[PDB]
Amino acid sequence: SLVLDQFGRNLTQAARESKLDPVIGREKEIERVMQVLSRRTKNNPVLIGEPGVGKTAVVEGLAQAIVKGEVPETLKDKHLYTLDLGALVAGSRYRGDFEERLKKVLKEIRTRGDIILFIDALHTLVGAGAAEGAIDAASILKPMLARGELQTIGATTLDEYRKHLEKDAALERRFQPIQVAEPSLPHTIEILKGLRDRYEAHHRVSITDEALVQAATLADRYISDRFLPDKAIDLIDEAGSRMRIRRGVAEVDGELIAEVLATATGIPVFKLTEEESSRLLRMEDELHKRVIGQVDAVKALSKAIRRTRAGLKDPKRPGGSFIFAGPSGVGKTELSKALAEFLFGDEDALISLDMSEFSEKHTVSRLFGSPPGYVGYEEGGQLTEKVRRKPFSVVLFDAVEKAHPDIFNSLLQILEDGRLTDSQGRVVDFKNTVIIMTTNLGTRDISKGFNLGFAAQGDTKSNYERMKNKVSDELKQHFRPEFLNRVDDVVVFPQLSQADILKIVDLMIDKVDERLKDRDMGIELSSSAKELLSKKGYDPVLGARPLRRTIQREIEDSLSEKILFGELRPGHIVVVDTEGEGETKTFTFRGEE
Amino acid sequence: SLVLDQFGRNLTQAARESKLDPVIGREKEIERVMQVLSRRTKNNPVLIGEPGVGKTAVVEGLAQAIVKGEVPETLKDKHLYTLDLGALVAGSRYRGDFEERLKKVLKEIRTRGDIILFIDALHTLVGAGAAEGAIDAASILKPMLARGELQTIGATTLDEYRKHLEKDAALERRFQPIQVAEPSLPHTIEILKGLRDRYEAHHRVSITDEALVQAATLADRYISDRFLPDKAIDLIDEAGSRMRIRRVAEVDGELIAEVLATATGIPVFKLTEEESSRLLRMEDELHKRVIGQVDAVKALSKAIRRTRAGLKDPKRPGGSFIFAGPSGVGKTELSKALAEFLFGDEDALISLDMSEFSEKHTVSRLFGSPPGYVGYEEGGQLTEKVRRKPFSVVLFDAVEKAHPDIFNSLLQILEDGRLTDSQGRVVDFKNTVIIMTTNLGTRDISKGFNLGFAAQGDTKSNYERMKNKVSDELKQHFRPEFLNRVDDVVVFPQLSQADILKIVDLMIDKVDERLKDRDMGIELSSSAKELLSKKGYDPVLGARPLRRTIQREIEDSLSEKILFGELRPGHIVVVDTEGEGETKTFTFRGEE
Ligand SMILES: Nc1ncnc2c1ncn2[C@@H]1O[C@H](COP(=O)(O)OP(=O)(O)OP(=O)(O)O)[C@@H](O)[C@H]1O
Ligand SMILES: Nc1ncnc2c1ncn2[C@@H]1O[C@H](COP(=O)(O)OP(=O)(O)OP(=O)(O)O)[C@@H](O)[C@H]1O
Ligand SMILES: Nc1ncnc2c1ncn2[C@@H]1O[C@H](COP(=O)(O)OP(=O)(O)O)[C@@H](O)[C@H]1O
Ligand SMILES: Nc1ncnc2c1ncn2[C@@H]1O[C@H](COP(=O)(O)OP(=O)(O)O)[C@@H](O)[C@H]1O
Ligand SMILES: [Mg+2]
Repeated sequence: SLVLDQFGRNLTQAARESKLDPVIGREKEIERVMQVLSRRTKNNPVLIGEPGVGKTAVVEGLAQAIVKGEVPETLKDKHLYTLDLGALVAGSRYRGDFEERLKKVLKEIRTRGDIILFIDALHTLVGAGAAEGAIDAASILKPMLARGELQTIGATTLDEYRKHLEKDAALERRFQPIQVAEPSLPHTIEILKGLRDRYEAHHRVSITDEALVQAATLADRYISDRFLPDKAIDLIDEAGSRMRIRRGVAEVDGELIAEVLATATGIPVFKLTEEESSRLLRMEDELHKRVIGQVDAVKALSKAIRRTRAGLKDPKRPGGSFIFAGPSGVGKTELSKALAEFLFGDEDALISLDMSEFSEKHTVSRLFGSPPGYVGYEEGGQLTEKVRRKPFSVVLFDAVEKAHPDIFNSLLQILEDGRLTDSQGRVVDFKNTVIIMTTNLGTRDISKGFNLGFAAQGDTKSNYERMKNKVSDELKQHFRPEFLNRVDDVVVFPQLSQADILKIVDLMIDKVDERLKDRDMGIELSSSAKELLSKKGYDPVLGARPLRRTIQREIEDSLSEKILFGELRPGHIVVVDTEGEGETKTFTFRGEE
Repeated sequence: SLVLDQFGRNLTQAARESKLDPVIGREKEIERVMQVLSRRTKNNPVLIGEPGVGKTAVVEGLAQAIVKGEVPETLKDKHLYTLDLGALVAGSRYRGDFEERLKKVLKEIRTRGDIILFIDALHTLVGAGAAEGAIDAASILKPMLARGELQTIGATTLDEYRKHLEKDAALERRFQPIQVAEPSLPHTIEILKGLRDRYEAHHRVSITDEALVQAATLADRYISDRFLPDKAIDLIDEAGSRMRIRRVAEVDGELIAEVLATATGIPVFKLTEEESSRLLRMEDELHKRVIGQVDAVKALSKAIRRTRAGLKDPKRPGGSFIFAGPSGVGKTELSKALAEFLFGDEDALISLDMSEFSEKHTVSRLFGSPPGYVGYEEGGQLTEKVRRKPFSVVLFDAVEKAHPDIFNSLLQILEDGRLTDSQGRVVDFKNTVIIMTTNLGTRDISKGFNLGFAAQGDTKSNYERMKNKVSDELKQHFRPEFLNRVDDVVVFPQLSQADILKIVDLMIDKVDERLKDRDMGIELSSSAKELLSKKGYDPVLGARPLRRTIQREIEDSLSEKILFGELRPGHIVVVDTEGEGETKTFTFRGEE
């Protein structure tokens, strides 16, 4: 076994002292392993599973069973060697030397006879035909496997196995797949409890069950790039290392696990703990902080989302469905961005789609995709692709009233069944998404008093009272009552206020100041300048959106030339004062030390 | 230990003898790696970064912390050595001779039990089997690596690590990645303050703190191929060497700037009074070539001054501009003038055509070959070109004819200036000028005189209405999360009359250069220029037909006269108009 020792590791004597692992809850797969191994022919098991799943745990459990336990005939005292293809290429200046030692080791097995082999992730000795320079030593074992002289067990991943191993007929014929899936939360709890003994033996730690539960929950929630039964081990080992490095027996709690996860990635503690009810209450000010002034809108949205987050509804419909009725330049997009930022921590967690160009018939195809064999099949629909990229996001529908009704049908199954099927055949889930439909229906009379012809002065307070009823009736008459029944809430955006414009301009000015402080520049605005920018930068058919260009045209353009001229030196504060009256008012800059 | 000394080096004794550079501002990295090594599983830490950032520096910091005694138990105080692969490979004529030495070394290090090994470029030790003639000696280390009786620390880059260590699962269960990052400006300044004593002693020179900070800043902002701790130290060494080779020697800001000016060429100047002064009248310089569009160049100048004075956000590049004019009226020439003005030459505007970047897989080769792609060497072109010439202009022609997903990459271009291509290594676009030229801004205006008798005309609302049309068309045709993240959309209308005369002057100057190549010259009267302007004016076709008109009416006659022999070297041709009305013709007189 010298060649085996050079390019592999034996398992039977290692498990004879049993210094590998205590197997937890993997009896059925191991029994199936013996079942497949006992076959006269086709006795080449392969375990398909993700890297997080403990497929090697099954193999070492088999080794432990062979060492001690119930083992049927033709399987007792079978020496099991794991082979690493990354080591077999040792000293391979040219390709032939690889196969020479390959034949030497295989004749070593044939002389040995009582050998069971375990392979690595596979599809590197047989799937090497798609690479340049890699060793394609595939048919090396085919005659010996066909003659039944050698028995081996492999392991792969399901998708890659289907995309390589299902191609060649000989490989798929002489290999029996065995499915290993991700263990659930309780199973990981018993696994952690079983490994806690060895972890406390190695790391001088005292581990509590609540700490293990918190570790598993945090690993499942805040980590998704890895699979379940490894990240808990990583967290507990890192916590043990961090406590031992700090070190007249110490203990670990859930606080240490949360701190470890935060240090790995994420904000320190806080959100990693359980504060949901208090998390919702502090949300109210946060929304009223991001958008300056909605009162009823934010209140209704908050009440709806607090209601829906208290778990009562089954996971068959999305978290929330809202219809934002209001004119442009009010802040519906800003409110949606703020809600997404609070709920998921990312600004880009919003998916914005405009329905003004979805009016005709066939355009709706690009919202789903195309049938196979036609243009635009490689890329799916915008909605389906963007949703399947980010399962936790907020869907936004701009100008819904202009969209063609057919998509509403799919919207129906979005709002009732909570899932959709794309043209590629996959399934996209909308359970964790919140759907918002922005609309401007009924705001034309509110925004513009004159509609077409001879109008009187009228009033402006009745709409201020019954805007919600007006928009509800307008949506009921314009659209199908069933769809309005499916949707959950309606939120109406009233007109802006001058003081709100003052807060907006204050935010823009101090955003400028916090970055211009690098040169130690202070910016001061007079109240006259505030009102002048408010009047110039506001427009009823545009709202507060022209302000971003207005201040840039007014302040930044003059500031740039004033700085570049040299009249202003680092370490000064500029105060803005308006010179003139009415349209002749001009912003002027006064420098102070 | 003869085996260690013959084929490896000692850092603990060297740290005890104090023969290496001091370590400053790397406490977090060393704490992280030394707590990683204490893990029960995956206890073999591997450092992932780029060369010259301080991998050896943090390793020496670990060795120093070990030798000084400010370390805890659980390896307490022991020996950390490094393996020199050059000594191992040398003296091994055959593979059997090579492997028998490695196994002996590993057996000794395992038997002593108080030795921790360090290697550099770990990718070679584990991934040499994909190429012929390279020894992949991982089998020497793999068994006892998996057995947990051998501990090693590795240094590797992110490309090699991603392509070698993430692929194999077996080692991925044993190596823990730790990221090491390039230090900030204060940390680099502290490193230079640490190394100044040694470099002054060796070079017999003196260096000022102002020189240190200026060198760090210029290395940060004017060099992209290298890294801050890797480039500033080398540039300081080169400046000291120049000062010593010139002849107490002292170096100032002028020397520490001129050394880079000589090294990288293209003597771009620092923030100077002349540089700011020329920007206040640069519109006139841009009008020396571009004629007939003052509002567009004024907007461009406003944007450039805003982003140059230090008023625009640092998150954006030097500028993002969308040109959506018709054909043959602007663009291209404007970009050339801007490049010549800004980056002191015409070699800028590396330029790309988007129309051939239409298929999805084409988008692949513009930004790096994916793993498994046949011919992996076929990486990105834009990334490499920008990397090699960071101070150039990027100009994409016909952005309409392009695959949509390429426009995704542009989001990382403007939002961050960072592309971090997989095998393209560092892709930093820093402060560059990005110009997207498209032909979707073409409407019917000159023909448009409205249905009706009418009697009126306005030339003011043109820019605002064209801006509205172009903005609406772009918003309808394309997503807004990229349209909002752009500096400006510079749109200009068709060239107007009374601008043709300057264009005629420029083209006549070019023709005059062509004649002067053969020792000749050309000059025209105002009547000839106005006749050419009248004959070659096309409202919608732009200034292109003017060149054809000159070609038909001017140098065809010149060519036939030269061939006939009437015109000879050392002559000047005078062009006049003869006749009246539409019957005016050109007359050529050759004089000495
Ligand atoms: N109430 C508000 N709170 C914060 N910002 C606002 C508000 N109203 C307008 N803005 C500003 O206006 C710009 C975007 O316009 P806004 O958020 O009003 O659009 P919207 O009304 O949601 O859009 P739509 O035109 O689709 O109705 C941003 O600069 C944003 O800061
Ligand atoms: N305003 C101008 N000033 C100077 N030259 C001009 C001007 N307008 C057009 N030209 C000349 O017209 C020719 C074509 O100009 P240019 O290459 O800039 O056009 P373009 O609009 O970018 O091209 P395309 O036809 O691909 O849209 C050049 O010879 C250029 O010098
Ligand atoms: N049923 C189980 N009982 C005990 N430990 C387990 C079990 N399943 C997984 N593990 C542990 O999870 C860890 C990671 O699984 P591993 O076998 O490395 O997966 P893979 O083989 O895909 O890399 C192993 O070290 C193992 O100890
Ligand atoms: N953070 C740092 N602390 C101490 N020295 C540093 C640091 N960063 C860079 N250096 C110095 O830069 C020089 C080159 O760095 P180098 O060791 O080649 O980096 P790497 O190990 O990443 O290749 C070294 O001599 C080192 O002294
Ligand atoms: Mg052009």
